[PDB]
Amino acid sequence: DHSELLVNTKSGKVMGTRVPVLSSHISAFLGIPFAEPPVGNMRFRRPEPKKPWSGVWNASTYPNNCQQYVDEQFPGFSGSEMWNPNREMSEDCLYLNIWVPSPRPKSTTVMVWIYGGGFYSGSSTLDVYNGKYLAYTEEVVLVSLSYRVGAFGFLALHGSQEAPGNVGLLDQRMALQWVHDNIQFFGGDPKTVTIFGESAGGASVGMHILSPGSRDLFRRAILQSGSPNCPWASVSVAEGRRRAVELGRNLNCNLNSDEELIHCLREKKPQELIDVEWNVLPFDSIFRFSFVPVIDGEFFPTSLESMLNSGNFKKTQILLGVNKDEGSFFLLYGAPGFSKDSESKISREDFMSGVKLSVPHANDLGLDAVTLQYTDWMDDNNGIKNRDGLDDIVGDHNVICPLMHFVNKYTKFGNGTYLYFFNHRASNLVWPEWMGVIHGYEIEFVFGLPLVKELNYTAEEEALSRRIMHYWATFAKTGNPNEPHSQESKWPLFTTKEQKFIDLNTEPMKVHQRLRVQMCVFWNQFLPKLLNAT
Amino acid sequence: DHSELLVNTKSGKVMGTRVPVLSSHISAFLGIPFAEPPVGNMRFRRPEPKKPWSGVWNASTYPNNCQQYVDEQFPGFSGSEMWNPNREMSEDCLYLNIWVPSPRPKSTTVMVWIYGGGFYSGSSTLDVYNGKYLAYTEEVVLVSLSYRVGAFGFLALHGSQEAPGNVGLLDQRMALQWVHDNIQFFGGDPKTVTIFGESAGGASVGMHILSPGSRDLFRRAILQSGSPNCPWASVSVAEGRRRAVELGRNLNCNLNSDEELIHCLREKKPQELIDVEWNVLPFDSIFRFSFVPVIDGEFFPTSLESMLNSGNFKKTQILLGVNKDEGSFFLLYGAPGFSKDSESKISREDFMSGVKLSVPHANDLGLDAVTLQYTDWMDDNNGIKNRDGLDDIVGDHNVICPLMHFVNKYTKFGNGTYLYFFNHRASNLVWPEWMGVIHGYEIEFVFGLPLVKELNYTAEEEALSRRIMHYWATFAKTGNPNEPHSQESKWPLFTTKEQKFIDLNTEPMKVHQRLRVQMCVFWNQFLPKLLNAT
Ligand SMILES: *[C@@H]1O[C@H](CO)[C@@H](O[C@@H]2O[C@H](CO)[C@@H](O)[C@H](O)[C@H]2NC(C)=O)[C@H](O)[C@H]1NC(C)=O
Ligand SMILES: *[C@@H]1O[C@H](CO)[C@@H](O[C@@H]2O[C@H](CO)[C@@H](O)[C@H](O)[C@H]2NC(C)=O)[C@H](O)[C@H]1NC(C)=O
Ligand SMILES: *[C@@H]1O[C@H](CO)[C@@H](O[C@@H]2O[C@H](CO)[C@@H](O)[C@H](O)[C@H]2NC(C)=O)[C@H](O)[C@H]1NC(C)=O
Ligand SMILES: *[C@@H]1O[C@H](CO)[C@@H](O[C@@H]2O[C@H](CO)[C@@H](O)[C@H](O)[C@H]2NC(C)=O)[C@H](O)[C@H]1NC(C)=O
Ligand SMILES: *[C@@H]1O[C@H](CO)[C@@H](O)[C@H](O)[C@H]1NC(C)=O
Ligand SMILES: *[C@@H]1O[C@H](CO)[C@@H](O)[C@H](O)[C@H]1NC(C)=O
Repeated sequence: DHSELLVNTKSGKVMGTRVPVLSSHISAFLGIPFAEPPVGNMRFRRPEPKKPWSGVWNASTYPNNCQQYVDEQFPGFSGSEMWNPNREMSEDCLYLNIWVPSPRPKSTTVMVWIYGGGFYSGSSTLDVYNGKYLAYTEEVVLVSLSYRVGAFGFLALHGSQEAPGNVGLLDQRMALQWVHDNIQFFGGDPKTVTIFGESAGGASVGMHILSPGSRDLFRRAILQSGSPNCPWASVSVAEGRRRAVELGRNLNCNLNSDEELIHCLREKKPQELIDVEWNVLPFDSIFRFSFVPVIDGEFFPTSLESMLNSGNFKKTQILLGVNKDEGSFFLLYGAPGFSKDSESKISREDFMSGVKLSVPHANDLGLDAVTLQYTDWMDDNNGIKNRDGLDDIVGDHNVICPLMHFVNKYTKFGNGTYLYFFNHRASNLVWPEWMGVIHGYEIEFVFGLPLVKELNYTAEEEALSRRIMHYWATFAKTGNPNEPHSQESKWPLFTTKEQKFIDLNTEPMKVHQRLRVQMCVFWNQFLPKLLNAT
Repeated sequence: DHSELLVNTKSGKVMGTRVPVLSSHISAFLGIPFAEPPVGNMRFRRPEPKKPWSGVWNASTYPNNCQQYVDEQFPGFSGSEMWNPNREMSEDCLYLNIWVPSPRPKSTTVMVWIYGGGFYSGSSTLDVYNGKYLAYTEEVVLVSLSYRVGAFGFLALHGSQEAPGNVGLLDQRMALQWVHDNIQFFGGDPKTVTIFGESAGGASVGMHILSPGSRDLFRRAILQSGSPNCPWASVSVAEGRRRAVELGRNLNCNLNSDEELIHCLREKKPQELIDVEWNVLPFDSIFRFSFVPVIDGEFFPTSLESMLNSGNFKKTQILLGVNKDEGSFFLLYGAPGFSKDSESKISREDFMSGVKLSVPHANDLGLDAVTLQYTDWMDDNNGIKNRDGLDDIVGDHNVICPLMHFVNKYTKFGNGTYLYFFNHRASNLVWPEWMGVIHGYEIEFVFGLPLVKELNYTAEEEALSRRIMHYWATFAKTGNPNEPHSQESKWPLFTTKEQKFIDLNTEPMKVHQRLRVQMCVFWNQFLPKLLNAT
């Protein structure tokens, strides 16, 4: 006992590993367990704290990834595979990873990354999530947590103690509880913890901001291209229950009682559930996953919207934003006429089915309303305009406008909001041009991959990435992304009245106001009133 | 018998008068009667052909103007008074005026002007309608007709033979019948007659294009800032009847039967009806007149829309268009916050009541839909943007979009359509700047007033006016406003597929396509579907 890679925690001793980083080295503790393996009769159950172990836990290699659907649309294509599980998949997947500056800090800023993946996929071990560039460059202790996705993490039979719903959010919470209790031994300050995540991870961050049972475990938050109120991020208990039985219906399950259904589902091998999980969503849409958080009355006391209206949430500072072309990925994967290798010019016909796919809960009138809002009537048959119009529709409706709604509601009660719009397309992007500044592609800059030359980024991209990493880290440490007395351009606070935000790219910073207001007033105010009335 | 000012017609002989024009002279026959005086028991009745007279009818001075509301909002202001009656008003007002080139033509092009005035006002004798500049410059026989307006011309008790409705349209028709029968003696060609009018006059022209009983009396048509389908231009028989009894209710009338009501109304002096006529419209709106054409099953066989859809109308060539700021006059006179001498910056509050006033038949959802379509959300509190947005709303909804609807329907079955957008603001306009290119102000150029120097127009304005007068006259004569083999820029035909139109101003001609499509798809397609659904 006593060496830089050896850390003693309230759960037992762990042994890290030295890792190289930009010509220096840091410590890494990978695969530390924070919960009991959720296997056997534990499948679908709330997680349990990991029982302490004696001896030294070997924390030198990445853990297994949770059972999930694996994307095979482009076998060999790095653009899609960099998001697939890079470790063996297993239900025994509740571990976290920590990158620690060398020599070990005494009490420094802590950042906990929550991965995205639409609540049905995701891994903490992905190369784009490697925490070392950030820990090393910003001197922050970097944590990577994990959580059950799909049915494993979200099957919901409300009322049952065996499959209550939201267990994957509870998994995250448990990891946050562990960091709270032990990050000090790794030299991290448990009083200055910032949770950040992208897409479902950004939504998760917001759900922890809302949930009373989570608010006390962290200090501040960063949300990237995701909000807890996103339309794809949560369902009612009635709906969860319906999907859970439909899932049992696909696996030839006895459906007479929750106990019967649950018993059957715990019997199936993981892959059996994954093979049929896309058959349960009851309507056709851009998004085809069924298992997500439920508004249960516990993790979420009431509707997300009423909580937002009344200020029922953690008041603190937040930093959040979106990418310019949030919708392109979803279209590529779920809308007809979009392909990876063509320019995907869209027939006015494929355009109409595209909007239906995008606003599945709309009636005809609402479908017309969306169509009119996004159509250039002077040139309604332009295939590129139809393609980009659909890109905007999907991005606005599912990511950007829900986030602008969240930010405007939050700012009214919060203690400081910083908003960004990332619109720099990476020079080395392997995805087609028509996709633009793609959902997910700001992550590589948040994690500093552009500082690794072999990755072929440009010099200005390495500069953008350092500016970004420093904004994230300065904000996590102080609640402001700006250097006190620096002489760099200032990222202003987003306020209720001015609603300022900054672009995030390679050119001189520029401040703007009311990010996509024209479209978001339509999605957040008009369209809903239209559908409630009609 | 035999002299240039003496003309013998099937109704008797008439004696004209020589009139000076741009340093030359022409003949003018003013105040020729085409119907019996619609007085006494004839009030509200269909007109009767004028009984032939013996002797010579003195046609040297302007006739009386029909009984109408007189605008007194700006006593002394020439801008409003140039539209008021300039002759004594009288129920005995069914006369027409003819300007004839000297020496008398043998068989030349004839143009018949139908005045506008919202179906409650208007005179054929106005100085802006003086036919001499056009007759002289284009060698056309120019006719000016007249017709009863207000209750006198439109009180409608459908089913009654005493007050059937549309008598003012019948008045026009009778004048067209007279021109058809006698214009040859004045040297005009009855085979080449073009009816043209502005605002209610443009609507009238279109109603004659629709009405079977009128189609045979003319060859082609020009419509200026008015369409028969304008929302202010017609009512149902049920509604006409309701307004007629409400009118009787304001004059203490026995309301037990049509005969009783009608008897009472024929008893009142003209001014008694005019004094209370603005009290009958049942809702608050920008427009406050109640007496207009009725869809009666006779003059109009069926709904204007079904007639348009099925091609039930005269197939021929049409020339029509709008002014850029069709809505400013209506706002000045009927919306709060608009004044002749201020810039009329509009409070976001005065903006909301403005839209309600403008789309009186809309529910809340429809009111929101209009508001969203015209609001710049980046700068929603800009008083000039609110002022101009309202200008557009009123102009689009009441003049421009109804006309684009008419033109697109007509062109499908017609034999040639020419479309214009007049956007030149007269250099000498006496109305405030905020009003822009005002509804009604293209008339002075159609009638060639800019050729009279003392009127203080610029040299290019005299040029624009000659180009316009020549387009109107060439089109009336041939059905094409262009000179066969000229080398001037070509005004293209408006076709179903390309929808081309030209700007009409002092700069080199410019061709555009789909005049205000973005807004008109909203007013002609979306808003209606929205209100039918909700
Ligand atoms: C965030 O919260 C802090 C403290 O709750 C705010 O600072 C206080 O500001 C008020 C009025 O400006 C003063 O009366 C207090 O003395 C301040 N307290 C401290 C510790 O400075 C701060 O303004 C809030 N920031 C935002 C952006 O809402
Ligand atoms: C950085 O750019 C180089 C230059 O093209 C990439 O190298 C090519 O990679 C493909 C696939 O591995 C090979 O078929 C070619 O032979 C390589 N060409 C050269 C000139 O080396 C390299 O893959 C890029 N780096 C990364 C991490 O993508
Ligand atoms: C207007 O109508 C005329 C005649 O009804 C059209 O001219 C005819 O065009 C067709 C096909 O182009 C020919 O078969 C006939 O020989 C033509 N008749 C004459 C007298 O030329 C004319 O094309 C129509 N114009 C528009 C714009 O619809
Ligand atoms: C053309 O412009 C002249 C120049 O201002 C106008 O003349 C003025 O008219 C007002 C009202 O009649 C008088 O009070 C001024 O004394 C006139 N000034 C001059 C210098 O003559 C004239 O009215 C305009 N013509 C028309 C038809 O409006
Ligand atoms: C930890 O695991 C790695 C690889 O599995 C191995 O090389 C190393 O020796 C292990 N250390 C201990 C103390 O077991
Ligand atoms: C016609 O009327 C005008 C004015 O009313 C008069 O000067 C003229 O002499 C009249 N002519 C005849 C023949 O009555």
